[PDB]
Amino acid sequence: DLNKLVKELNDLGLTDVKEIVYNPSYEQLFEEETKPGLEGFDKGTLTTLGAVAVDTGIFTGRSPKDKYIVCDETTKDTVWWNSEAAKNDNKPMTQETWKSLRELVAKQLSGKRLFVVEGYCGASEKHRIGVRMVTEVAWQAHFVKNMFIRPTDEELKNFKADFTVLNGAKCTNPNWKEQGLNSENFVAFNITEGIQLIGGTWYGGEMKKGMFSMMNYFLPLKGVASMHCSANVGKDGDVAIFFGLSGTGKTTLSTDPKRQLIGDDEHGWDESGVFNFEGGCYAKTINLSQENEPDIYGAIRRDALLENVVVRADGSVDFDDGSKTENTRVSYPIYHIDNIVRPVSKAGHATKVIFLTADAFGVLPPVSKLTPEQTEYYFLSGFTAPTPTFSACFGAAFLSLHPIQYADVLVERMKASGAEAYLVNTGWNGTGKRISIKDTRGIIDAILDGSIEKAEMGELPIFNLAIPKALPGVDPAILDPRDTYADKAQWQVKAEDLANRFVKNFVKYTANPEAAKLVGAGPK
Ligand SMILES: *SC[C@@H](O)[C@H](O)CS(=O)(=O)[O-]
Ligand SMILES: [Mn+2]
Repeated sequence: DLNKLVKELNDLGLTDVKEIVYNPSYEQLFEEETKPGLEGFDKGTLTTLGAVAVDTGIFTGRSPKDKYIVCDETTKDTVWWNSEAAKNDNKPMTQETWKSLRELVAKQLSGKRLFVVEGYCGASEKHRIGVRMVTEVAWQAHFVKNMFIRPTDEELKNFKADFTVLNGAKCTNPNWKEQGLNSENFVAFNITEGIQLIGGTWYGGEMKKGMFSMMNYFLPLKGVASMHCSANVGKDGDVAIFFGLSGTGKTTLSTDPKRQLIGDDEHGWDESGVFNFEGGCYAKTINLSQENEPDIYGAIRRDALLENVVVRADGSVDFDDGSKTENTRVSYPIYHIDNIVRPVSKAGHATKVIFLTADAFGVLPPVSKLTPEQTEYYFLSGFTAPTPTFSACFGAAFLSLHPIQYADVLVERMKASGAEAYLVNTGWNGTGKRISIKDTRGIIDAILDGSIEKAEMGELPIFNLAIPKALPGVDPAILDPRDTYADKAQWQVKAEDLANRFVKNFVKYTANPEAAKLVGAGPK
């Protein structure tokens, strides 16, 4: 089977291929990462935790300015290209420049020992993409073994590489200026050929988010939702999905001993149900505490891969040290976490969709039940905060299609399963402080158990949001945010301000005529 592999690599441009370490075991990868003689960023370091640690150099996070998608007959009219109307990272690359870069990476990966790992992006039998990653660095192969779904031996016998990632991190492009690119580095995608090239950056995330961006292209075009969310399932099979930017409490509210975790970051929703795209977790570790983060900490053992953490002379890890970067990370296969769905990360249809937001303006209700149109409007807005952040579809950096396409397919799936969407503000109110964890958990409990659907509803002005008048165990005095203000004028002025920010933010999305129709569902 290696012969067929070498041939396929040869067809991509790689020549003089030496030994290929094909789908190595975790034990083999561990030894490869720590063998004597490794130089540069290839080198893994042994830690007191039994987990290997590596560094990534210059790039310790994604490089959106270096992201490109090839402009061709397939993508011309389908990709949500960057434009003056709405700036984004989908920058067009000519076929000529792509050819030059593919040849450059193929040359970088020629004449040497290679690691090749095959895995699936998507737990769905019908919508998964078979990913093959080729690298000259063992730990990069380990990252892919962790983050994508690990095929069974039977599945590998019939494995089809729908997308190939050629990782040429050691390679940089000195022709960039003349080619009109951003820098000597590049993270490029050719949708027609099914290839992602990585040059110059060693950040692990480029591999994970590259395929996420590709799932975000292929799935919605086939009517399958592609989402940046977490998802869990209850004892009775009830599925809920949670959306929310950093600081909204997504991780905590998605954690429940009574519910199994489907996934924490990337999911699809097809005719059968909700499925994780990934086979592992890529978690932030800065200031990580065993007491504060027991689950993540316990997963950091052999087979986890630490990235950019400070490792002392004795092998101990100083998780509080952000000297290399504040974005320290660790990746690990999902089974390093206990309360998860097994042996495949998927379940049935979602019936509860929760949009979390931390409103620093103290205007939005702790919980609102949205209409279908509002669900699309607030999904496109992706608001959280007072300094506001608006990230379309809670994942602007990975949107290969227009935000409205993700919103439309999400609502179509919701309509088919009778799902309801709720906007939950885990942020502030008239008290000047954030809502209590007791009240937010009570709110999430009422959404999951359906009691919110039995509540009498009122309506908040300006945003025209349906709000419950009472929920089991939740303080009724906070449900209408106006009630937490002694002077309802403070609310009024801040609401008009926040409303204005939503309306101004939305203009750029109106460049798409379908999204333009949603203005009426937004605040007035
Ligand atoms: S960036 C790729 C480039 O460094 C290339 O591998 C150099 S060569 O092997 O001398 O052609
Ligand atoms: Mn993410």
